[PDB]
Amino acid sequence: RRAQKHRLRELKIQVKEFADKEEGGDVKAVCLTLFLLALRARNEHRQADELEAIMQGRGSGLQPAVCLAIRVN
DNA sequence: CGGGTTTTTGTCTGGCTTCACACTTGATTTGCATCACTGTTTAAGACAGGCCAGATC
Repeated sequence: RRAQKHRLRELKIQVKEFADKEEGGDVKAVCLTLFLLALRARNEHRQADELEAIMQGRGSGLQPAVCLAIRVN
């Protein structure tokens, strides 16, 4: 952890200054879409969409009507 | 060869943070057992008498 901190502090300062100046310090959504598109580049739409969900926040499970629909159909 | 340059760690004392967590008590959920009910014979194959029928002395 400390290892990768050292390894990447240069990119850290780079991206933080550039994103803070560009969009007004909203590094959250900037880096969000950054990693989204970067991971989609290698055709990981599965992981990209589940990460879109995890950040969006929604429906980890199902509600009883849907489970009933499944075991009936 | 043993000595020296990387990655990797310890490391600072502050203020920050999210969140587990104390301590009841009943209203829920969830796990795991029970429960009552269903199918409605043979089919090949070995051995033994027993009866009869045809052979034989």
